[PDB]
Amino acid sequence: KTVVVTTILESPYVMMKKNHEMLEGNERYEGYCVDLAAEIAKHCGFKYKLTIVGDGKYGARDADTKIWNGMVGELVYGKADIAIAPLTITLVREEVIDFSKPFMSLGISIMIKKGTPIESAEDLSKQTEIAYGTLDSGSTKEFFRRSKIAVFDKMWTYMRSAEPSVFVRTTAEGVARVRKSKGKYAYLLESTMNEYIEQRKPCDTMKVGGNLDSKGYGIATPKGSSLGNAVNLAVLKLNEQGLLDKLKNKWWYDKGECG
Amino acid sequence: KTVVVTTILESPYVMMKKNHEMLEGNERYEGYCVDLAAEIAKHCGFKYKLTIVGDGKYGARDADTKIWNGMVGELVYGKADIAIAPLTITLVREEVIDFSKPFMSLGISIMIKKGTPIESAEDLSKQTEIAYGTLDSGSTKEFFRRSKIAVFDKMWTYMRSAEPSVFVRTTAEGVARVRKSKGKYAYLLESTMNEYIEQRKPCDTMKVGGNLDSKGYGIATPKGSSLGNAVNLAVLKLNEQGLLDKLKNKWWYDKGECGSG
Repeated sequence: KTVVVTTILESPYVMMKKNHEMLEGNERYEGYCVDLAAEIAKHCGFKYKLTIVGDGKYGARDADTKIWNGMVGELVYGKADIAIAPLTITLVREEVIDFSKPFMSLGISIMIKKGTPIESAEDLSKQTEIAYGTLDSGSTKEFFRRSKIAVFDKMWTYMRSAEPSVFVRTTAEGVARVRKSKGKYAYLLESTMNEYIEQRKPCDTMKVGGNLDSKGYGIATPKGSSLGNAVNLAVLKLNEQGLLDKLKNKWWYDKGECG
Repeated sequence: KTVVVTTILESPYVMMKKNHEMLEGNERYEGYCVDLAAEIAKHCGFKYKLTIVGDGKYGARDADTKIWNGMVGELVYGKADIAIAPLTITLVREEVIDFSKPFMSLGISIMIKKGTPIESAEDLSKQTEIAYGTLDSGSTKEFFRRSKIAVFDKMWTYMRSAEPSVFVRTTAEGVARVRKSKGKYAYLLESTMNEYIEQRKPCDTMKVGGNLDSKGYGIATPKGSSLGNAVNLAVLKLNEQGLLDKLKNKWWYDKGECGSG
């Protein structure tokens, strides 16, 4: 039978093609993860159907109900067979699903509006004229909260008390705030997103400094899945063949708009 | 059970403490992977014995006999329970042992003698005064031989025919050749090693450019091992808690000899 792939609309991983209403099935979608799914399927010998996660979420477990949402929930509750998306390999997720080795690396990075005189986290930590913050939940916030590194501790002590609030409800809000704050806001977010947005019109943002931590996206399957061993080997094979890097260059740089 | 850990003497992962002759067991050794082992064991609730792999090898399958050597051989043939070492996660290895998610990221990188006017692989590819090569038989050479990327193919066309030969028998030789060629040799090698040597006296080398590929070191267990799940979760936990970054900084930079640039 056909493998049900769960994935999520997040550019440039999975995007509606311009004329998606004229198309059907897998042909509606394009992107890094669309291309990656086709290569995984080809290397594992399976037919598949791409579906967009019903609740539009990656995967978190409610602290009160213990219920998983997003793509992880679609795996553990038996709605999909594999998630092929920019889903971070994390301890809490790894406990309930199987992950391939990472297909893309990333880490926390700084996004400024071009012109802003900030080149690093240390620069941010030393000043307050340019506000800076993180998404209001999730791991980037938690990274600062728990850090024992002096620079990041200084940054957390500032962020947690800063007024007006430097936290944002969505990544989209973080990026809009950089763009609409006239050089007075910098936003801490995933390097992959930062690099992507740097290549998008209106070309007014840029990534600065090194990453502050390290993590990876993986393909996820249920524990015991008849697909999991072959999917992981296929990720390694695609990495070694230069295909993962080719796809990253294609979707971030070849299709870039900013020179 | 005492868990048998196979590992390898490679600086700064596992090194002999200077007073090692008076010490015994795990106390003989220090380094990033010694610290990592201790953290893994704590977080999995096991006792362990570090043992240095007898043949001093990481793990490859002999072309003729098809027998695995090194640490991978120790796992495959039933001699050790876990390998805690800078063992790159590769397809051929993943087929025969289990790996944790990577505890350290790395990629092919360029080492120059300070003052060499080279900032990237593209720079190397566009000139002929400065020679450059790789280890003579391993994955970095193969990366170039197999590449369809125009810059790397241009580099491979050059290297395979360069005279005198630009390939070296050992990593130590490649580093020495950088140091002793007055800026006329650059060497392509793992970024982790490149970073480490940049922190070694006489402080005459540096890493330049982005990495040319991405790979990771993993903890390995025999396939189907009952320890694998706990070990993997411990690697992710140690990552999220910042411990892996703390160990890398400690062994590369805190204990570095060349300052911060």
